[PDB]
Amino acid sequence: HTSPLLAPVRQIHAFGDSYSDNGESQRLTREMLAKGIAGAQALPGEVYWQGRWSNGPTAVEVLARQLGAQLADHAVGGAKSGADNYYGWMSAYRHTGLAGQVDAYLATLDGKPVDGQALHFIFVSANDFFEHEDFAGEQPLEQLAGSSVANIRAAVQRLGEAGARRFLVVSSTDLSVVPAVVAGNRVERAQRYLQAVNASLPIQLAALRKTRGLELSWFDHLTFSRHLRRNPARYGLVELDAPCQPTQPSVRPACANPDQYYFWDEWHPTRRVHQLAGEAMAARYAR
Ligand SMILES: [Cl-]
Repeated sequence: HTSPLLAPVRQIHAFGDSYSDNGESQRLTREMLAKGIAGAQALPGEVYWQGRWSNGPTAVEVLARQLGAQLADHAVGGAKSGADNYYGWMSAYRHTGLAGQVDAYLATLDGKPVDGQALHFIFVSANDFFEHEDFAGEQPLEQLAGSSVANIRAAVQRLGEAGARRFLVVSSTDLSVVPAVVAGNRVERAQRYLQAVNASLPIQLAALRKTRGLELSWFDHLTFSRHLRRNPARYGLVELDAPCQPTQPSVRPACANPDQYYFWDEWHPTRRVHQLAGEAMAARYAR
């Protein structure tokens, strides 16, 4: 049986990674290139739509359109749950991890008041895992998961302390079906990591609800994806595993039917999956 709808939303502040970014990695990397920062690359690049790491709007942009809300999207492609980014060359210029996004958002308010009606959307952790796998992190995956969860909890606590009262916290995605993870033969590693994050984060959200009357909504992206992938024809999908736009080891021409694909590139869903995710997220809120 469904719960009562939550209150209407008219402002979202989004924090996170490439699954949310609507143009910050593009704006920041053009700035970094214009200033000659060492190692800077133009992100996301020439096979991506309008600075999104996809072929269309991200889920949080769809959530904002469905709710009739303005969106301030702080998310940066590559962001980890702590201070920094998968792209280590960004650190010398800006701390673009979740903790850095929160810092910058609170610094851009004077001593000014966080809007207690705004929805603070948090969607991060994938790059904690991608950086560990790609650069041979020595932390056991269960410890990496605990770090990701502690960093998310810390961001919620800091935003709450500053005045935030409403949150939407997104689970880990199904990293085990991400094309790059499958090609790397890292499926069971991804499963252990994502299950540890997803088991522990709801326990931390219960603790945080004890304080400040926080509204801490949880979106289980794994439940969402498992349902879509088990019933793909219902949603017009056909190809669940191959990227529409290959980039590894090199760029190849995009598929002709991208709205029938789950994945855009080796890491990121298509606009169609972002649309379905944002509609699923919006279903808990009144208009
Ligand atoms: Cl562009």
